[PDB]
Amino acid sequence: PIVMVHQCISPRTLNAWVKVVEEKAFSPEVIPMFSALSCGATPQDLNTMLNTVGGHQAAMQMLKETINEEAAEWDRLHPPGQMREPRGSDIAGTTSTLQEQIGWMTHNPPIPVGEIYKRWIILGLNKIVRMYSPTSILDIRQGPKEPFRDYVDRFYKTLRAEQASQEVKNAATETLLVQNANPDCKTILKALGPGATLEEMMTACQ
Amino acid sequence: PIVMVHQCISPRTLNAWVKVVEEKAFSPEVIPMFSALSCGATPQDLNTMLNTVGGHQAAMQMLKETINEEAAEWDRLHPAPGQMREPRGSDIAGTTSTLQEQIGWMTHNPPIPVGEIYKRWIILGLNKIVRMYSPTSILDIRQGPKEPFRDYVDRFYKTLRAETLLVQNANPDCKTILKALGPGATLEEMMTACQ
Amino acid sequence: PIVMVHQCISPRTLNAWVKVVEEKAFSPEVIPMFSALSCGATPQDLNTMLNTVGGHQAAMQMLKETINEEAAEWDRLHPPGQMREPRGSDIAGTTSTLQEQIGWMTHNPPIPVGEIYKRWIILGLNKIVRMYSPTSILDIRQGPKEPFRDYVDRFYKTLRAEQASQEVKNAATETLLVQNANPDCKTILKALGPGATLEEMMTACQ
Amino acid sequence: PIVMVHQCISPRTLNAWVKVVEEKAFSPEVIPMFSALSCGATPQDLNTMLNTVGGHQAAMQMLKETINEEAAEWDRLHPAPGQMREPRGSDIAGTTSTLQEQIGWMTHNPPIPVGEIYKRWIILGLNKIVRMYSPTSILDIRQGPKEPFRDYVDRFYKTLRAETLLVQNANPDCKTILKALGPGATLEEMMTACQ
Amino acid sequence: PIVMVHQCISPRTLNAWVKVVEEKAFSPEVIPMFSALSCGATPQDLNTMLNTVGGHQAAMQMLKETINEEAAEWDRLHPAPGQMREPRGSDIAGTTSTLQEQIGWMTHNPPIPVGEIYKRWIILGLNKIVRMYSPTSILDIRQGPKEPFRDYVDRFYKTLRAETLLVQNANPDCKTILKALGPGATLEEMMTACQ
Amino acid sequence: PIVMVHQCISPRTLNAWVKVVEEKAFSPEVIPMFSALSCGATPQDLNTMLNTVGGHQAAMQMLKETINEEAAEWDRLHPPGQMREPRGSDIAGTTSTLQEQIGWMTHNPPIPVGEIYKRWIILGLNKIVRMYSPTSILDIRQGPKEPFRDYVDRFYKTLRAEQASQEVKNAATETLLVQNANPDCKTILKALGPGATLEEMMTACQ
Ligand SMILES: CC(C)(C#Cc1ccc(-c2ccc(Cl)c3c(NS(C)(=O)=O)nn(CC(F)(F)F)c23)c([C@H](Cc2cc(F)cc(F)c2)NC(=O)Cn2nc(C(F)(F)F)c3c2C(F)(F)[C@@H]2C[C@H]32)n1)S(C)(=O)=O
Ligand SMILES: CC(C)(C#Cc1ccc(-c2ccc(Cl)c3c(NS(C)(=O)=O)nn(CC(F)(F)F)c23)c([C@H](Cc2cc(F)cc(F)c2)NC(=O)Cn2nc(C(F)(F)F)c3c2C(F)(F)[C@@H]2C[C@H]32)n1)S(C)(=O)=O
Ligand SMILES: CC(C)(C#Cc1ccc(-c2ccc(Cl)c3c(NS(C)(=O)=O)nn(CC(F)(F)F)c23)c([C@H](Cc2cc(F)cc(F)c2)NC(=O)Cn2nc(C(F)(F)F)c3c2C(F)(F)[C@@H]2C[C@H]32)n1)S(C)(=O)=O
Ligand SMILES: CC(C)(C#Cc1ccc(-c2ccc(Cl)c3c(NS(C)(=O)=O)nn(CC(F)(F)F)c23)c([C@H](Cc2cc(F)cc(F)c2)NC(=O)Cn2nc(C(F)(F)F)c3c2C(F)(F)[C@@H]2C[C@H]32)n1)S(C)(=O)=O
Ligand SMILES: CC(C)(C#Cc1ccc(-c2ccc(Cl)c3c(NS(C)(=O)=O)nn(CC(F)(F)F)c23)c([C@H](Cc2cc(F)cc(F)c2)NC(=O)Cn2nc(C(F)(F)F)c3c2C(F)(F)[C@@H]2C[C@H]32)n1)S(C)(=O)=O
Ligand SMILES: CC(C)(C#Cc1ccc(-c2ccc(Cl)c3c(NS(C)(=O)=O)nn(CC(F)(F)F)c23)c([C@H](Cc2cc(F)cc(F)c2)NC(=O)Cn2nc(C(F)(F)F)c3c2C(F)(F)[C@@H]2C[C@H]32)n1)S(C)(=O)=O
Repeated sequence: PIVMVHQCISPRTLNAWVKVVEEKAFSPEVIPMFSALSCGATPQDLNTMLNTVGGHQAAMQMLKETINEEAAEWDRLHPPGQMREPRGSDIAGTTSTLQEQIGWMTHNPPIPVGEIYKRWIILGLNKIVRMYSPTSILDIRQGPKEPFRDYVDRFYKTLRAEQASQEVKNAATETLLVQNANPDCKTILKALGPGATLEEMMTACQ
Repeated sequence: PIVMVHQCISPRTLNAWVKVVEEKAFSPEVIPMFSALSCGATPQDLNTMLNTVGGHQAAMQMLKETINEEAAEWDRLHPAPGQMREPRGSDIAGTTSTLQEQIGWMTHNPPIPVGEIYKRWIILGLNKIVRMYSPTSILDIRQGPKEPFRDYVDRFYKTLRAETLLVQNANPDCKTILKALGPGATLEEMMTACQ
Repeated sequence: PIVMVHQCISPRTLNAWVKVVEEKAFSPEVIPMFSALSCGATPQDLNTMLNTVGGHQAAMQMLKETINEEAAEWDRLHPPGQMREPRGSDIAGTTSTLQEQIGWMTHNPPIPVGEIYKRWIILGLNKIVRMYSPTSILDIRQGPKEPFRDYVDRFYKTLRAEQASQEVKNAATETLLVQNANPDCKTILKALGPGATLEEMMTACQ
Repeated sequence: PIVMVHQCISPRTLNAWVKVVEEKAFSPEVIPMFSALSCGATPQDLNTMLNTVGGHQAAMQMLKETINEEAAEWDRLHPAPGQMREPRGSDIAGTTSTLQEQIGWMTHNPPIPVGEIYKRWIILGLNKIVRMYSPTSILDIRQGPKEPFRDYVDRFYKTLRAETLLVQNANPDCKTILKALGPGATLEEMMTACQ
Repeated sequence: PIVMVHQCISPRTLNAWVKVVEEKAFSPEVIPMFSALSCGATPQDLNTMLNTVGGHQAAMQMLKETINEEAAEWDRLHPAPGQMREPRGSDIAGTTSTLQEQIGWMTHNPPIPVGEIYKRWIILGLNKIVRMYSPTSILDIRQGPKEPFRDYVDRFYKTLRAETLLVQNANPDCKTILKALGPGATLEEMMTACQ
Repeated sequence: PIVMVHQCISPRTLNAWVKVVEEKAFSPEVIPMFSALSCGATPQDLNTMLNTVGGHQAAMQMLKETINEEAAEWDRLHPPGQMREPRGSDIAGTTSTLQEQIGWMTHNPPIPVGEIYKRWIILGLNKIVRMYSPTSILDIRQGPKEPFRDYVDRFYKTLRAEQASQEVKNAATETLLVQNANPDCKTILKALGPGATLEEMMTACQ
């Protein structure tokens, strides 16, 4: 990473990333973990992290195709001894050296190729998280003997993995959460009506 | 975090927070653990920690609604090129502010401590979650007839933690001993007397 | 902690304290562990450590009442832009900010509120260690088939948890150790008489 | 390593490399792990890491023979008191050079990066080892009749990693779905279609 | 410890010492572990490490009595506002000295190294404990008739560690081989001969 | 160690050495582990590391006799307020203080007593690795149903533990490897003839 001087990847940062994917796969928390463990990363560090992912090579190829899509858009938007202009392949670290990546990231002003690449990767990880969610939000309904908290847990766990704006996800919640509570809770919830906080809803259905 | 220069979140700090929620859920010790592990945190760091919470998404939405309540109050109380702008509640929560803006606010002279402000909102929300997930009222904590007094007091204050009654809820044999001490006994004296 | 500048609690120091209490409860070694892990701690750090204690809330309330006792004694002894005088509640961190605690601890000369509070806590932990010792020293007697070393181990393990001066504890040893050895060892021990070292006693009864 | 001053190898860096070979042998992720854990390494550090590999001594001799091939090519391309001498291939590999000579080359103005050069030779050898120890050809990766498409693609690119065909090797039901998409489908579209 | 400025004891240094006593008790390797983990330690640090020893309180009282013996000898050999006072044995052991006094002695020009002095007393006591807890005399270590020579030598020097005889205590078949070598054989020659 | 100022042994370096010997004993990888974990070590650090070795006291006495041999050779070759000349016992740290060892190692120019001692120890460890190898190279022969890679693994594992020059070990390989392959592979190997790489041999016998 760049901390401005270049620094070696630490073994613990690398191991922390491998362990996250091993234990959580592509649960939504992989994205905050990747962003935090990739703080300051060069494109070379980013490629190291992705290359250490064990298995899940279908998702990694999907990630690659997302990167190629974003690099093509970068090239569309941005066609001796001096700083080169980075193309998409440079940002992805396929056609650029570490020395060039350091030069871009530490220049005044910088071309933050590490942050640009990280954005493309996170977009790819968002797609993977959506693709690998085992549930769809229309199928989350409160069981007749499921505590309301357990149902809300399942609801937002599913909604968390979908790829959409926060405002879009909130519309889905207003459309489905109370409506798919079980009969006894749904009537209590509708009696409270809109504007009830989730805290108030959970107290009323406990 | 900011320690003023910005530093990356530490991998151990990150893992420590995930592990605490994994192992203890929302027992009351999650609050001091969060406060200690979020020392110096930016709003981006704070959203990172909260986003790494596995499961418990009902609690996390409740936390989100507490943050929005506090952000709305911030906006009620606090409604140029190259100059520093005034943070809204959404800026403090990190939904409409960049990391550079957060660093700028947090390191300014004088600082707008958006990380500390957001952390206060989060801890208020965590307090609500700890209360919500406590399974028992203090009224229902009563010493069993064969329960050692120390175990009963352990359950009592563990329950109070998440929220004269100690004497009233003791079992008949110990209540008689405790009443004979007279009011004003220390807990150590009560525990010695009913040992 | 203060190391003079303030520094964040480290996750490992915090975890080390939680693990000590988890594994040892209120064995006497909790006190050296707490003192070492709380080196440089502010009252806020000290409250963080105590608040992370899992369970044992009876002891924690007893600790609280010891702190309130000491703070009341501090207040009895010690009734723009300048340094405030700390009351007992300030030292315990209930009515003081971290900024004020840093100010006291780094002042020239300092009001060492962290060390003062730590003293009150350790006094409280000493009480808890005494209260939670499962044995009393009068009940430690060498079995007819217990090796002398095992008996001495049990004797000093019990004496270690009692709350008393070192000179008082040494008086109890002179009163009880040889006297409560089993018949065969007690005669050998008395034959050596006083002034024998524990090394010499253990050789003579092995 | 050199970070320019020479530093001792870290015990965690050392253990991390031993553990990776212990747990994953020569799966393809050994290459990025070696490259990351050998950041800044001298040839002495690199020989230390390789000498700590437990077992797999056939692979290690193959690595040795790759290094000698590259060293011979270096000598083909690049054949005074107190002055700095020109490194041979054996000097870059650390068989005939001292640590002080390696430090001198690596820190000179301009530097002869013997650590980076040796690391390139080693990674070329590790690439050969990864290929040799892959048990399967991509031609033999075909979707089972009850195999979910995602599991098949997982095996496919895991196999390719160590080395239109994806469509041809899919099972009849999915191949029909994939052909109906027309050429040019993204992998995400193929995976959605055969989900 | 002092590294000169005073530093807090490290949590890992602390845990490393507790773990060593937990796992190996008072096998001889406890001595080098204590010496290494007490590098730079003040008398307060040294009392902290010793106070964290779990169990083994008979050994710890023996250690205490050794310290008092050495402290009495110190007082036999070495019997003003703002000035530095002369440390007694109790000051070196940390029973009558403050941390600031210990820091003052240890960092003075020239220093009174009370931490190193106390550490020598402690190691003398630990040596006594290692001897006391060794269960066997070297006279009772003899090679079994089916015991490989290497295992016997392992037991032999492990026993000597805690405290011609090697030849005399070997079994008849190996003793004959060793006598035929003649005196002056290295241990490697003896081990090769009786392999 | 010396990093030029003296520094305490780190607990993790020490634990890493103890764990290596615990898990690997005197497999050949003990030597690179010892050399890396002893980087910068004083003779006192080196004695600390060797003294923490659990068990294996026969090898440790053999190591001691190797050190005494090398120290005797050093003494043969190298018979107020100024720097003392180190004898072999000084280099081994038996008759020298840490202060003297620091003085030698940090002098201008240095007497690198830490590196000298480390050389003697590694020579001793080489002997121990050879002595404790459970196989001899003449006994490594490819089974009739052993994959060629498994046989080569066993061959070089055995050869790795022998104490000899690399050129000597390579002569043993040319003398024995193909010659002790099983009949079917040996004929394929001889058909390729000399100059075949091990990669080519392993492909031809797979
Ligand atoms: C080891 C080291 C020295 C290095 C490097 C290194 C250098 C560059 C690149 C790279 C980066 C971005 C793109 Cl977009 C492409 C590209 N896009 S392209 C031109 O259209 O094919 N190609 N490349 C290879 C390049 F540059 F060589 F051309 C890349 C990689 C990627 C990093 C990566 C890993 C990952 F998991 C997911 C990603 F999105 C990106 N790793 C690979 O690609 C390895 N891989 N191999 C194959 C296959 F076998 F099928 F072919 C497959 C992968 C895969 F990606 F995992 C995915 C399953 C398919 N690593 S290091 C620094 O890590 O120590
Ligand atoms: C990954 C990364 C790059 C980032 C970021 C990032 C950026 C901003 C915000 C955020 C912060 C504060 C508020 Cl108040 C809102 C808000 N309030 S609002 C406008 O009224 O909806 N919205 N946001 C999203 C924003 F900004 F996009 F709008 C936020 C988040 C939160 C952080 C957070 C996590 C948490 F657990 C509890 C919290 F209180 C806050 N995370 C999410 O919200 C994710 N999430 N998604 C849903 C879903 F919609 F599915 F139901 C749900 C959550 C949930 F919160 F967990 C809860 C279960 C419901 N993260 S990073 C820095 O972590 O690396
Ligand atoms: C989370 C965070 C932000 C903070 C803080 C924070 C701030 C202040 C204080 C505090 C400190 C000292 C005293 Cl004397 C009192 C006091 N004495 S009093 C006026 O006479 O009641 N009160 N306080 C609360 C105050 F200040 F709010 F008033 C305190 C605490 C204590 C710290 C503490 C924990 C502990 F284990 C043992 C201690 F001796 C002290 N924690 C609590 O008290 C929590 N607790 N709650 C209850 C109960 F539910 F029964 F009520 C019970 C406890 C308990 F102590 F554990 C014990 C079982 C009984 N923590 S942080 C920095 O940790 O991240
Ligand atoms: C311990 C320490 C102080 C050191 C050093 C040290 C110094 C130099 C070298 C070395 C480096 C490069 C080449 Cl190309 C040759 C070479 N090529 S050659 C002239 O044509 O034979 N020889 N050397 C030995 C040299 F220099 F002595 F000549 C080397 C090694 C290698 C490092 C290495 C390990 C590895 F796994 C794979 C590698 F590619 C390189 N280690 C060995 O070779 C050990 N080894 N032994 C044999 C045996 F002979 F038994 F079959 C075998 C190996 C083996 F390689 F593992 C492989 C299975 C065969 N280590 S340290 C710094 O680690 O602390
Ligand atoms: C907690 C903390 C704040 C502190 C401190 C603190 C301060 C001073 C001392 C101390 C040091 C040296 C000597 Cl010579 C004597 C002494 N010699 S004497 C006058 O002749 O009695 N006395 N002391 C106590 C003093 F100073 F108070 F007087 C000491 C101790 C010792 C440290 C120690 C532990 C150990 F294991 C072995 C040692 F050799 C020394 N610990 C104790 O003695 C505790 N202990 N208690 C008893 C009991 F009485 F129950 F039998 C027993 C012990 C025991 F030693 F373990 C042994 C089994 C017997 N610790 S901290 C810095 O650790 O955070
Ligand atoms: C604890 C501490 C403060 C210290 C120190 C300390 C100081 C010096 C020395 C030492 C160093 C080198 C030589 Cl050559 C001799 C020597 N050679 S000699 C004159 O011809 O006998 N003697 N010494 C002891 C000296 F100096 F005291 F004389 C040494 C040792 C050795 C270090 C060592 C350990 C090891 F494993 C292997 C080694 F090659 C060297 N440790 C011992 O020798 C302990 N030991 N004891 C016996 C026995 F019981 F049989 F006797 C046996 C050993 C043994 F070596 F393990 C081997 C099984 C036989 N340690 S510390 C810094 O570690 O914290």
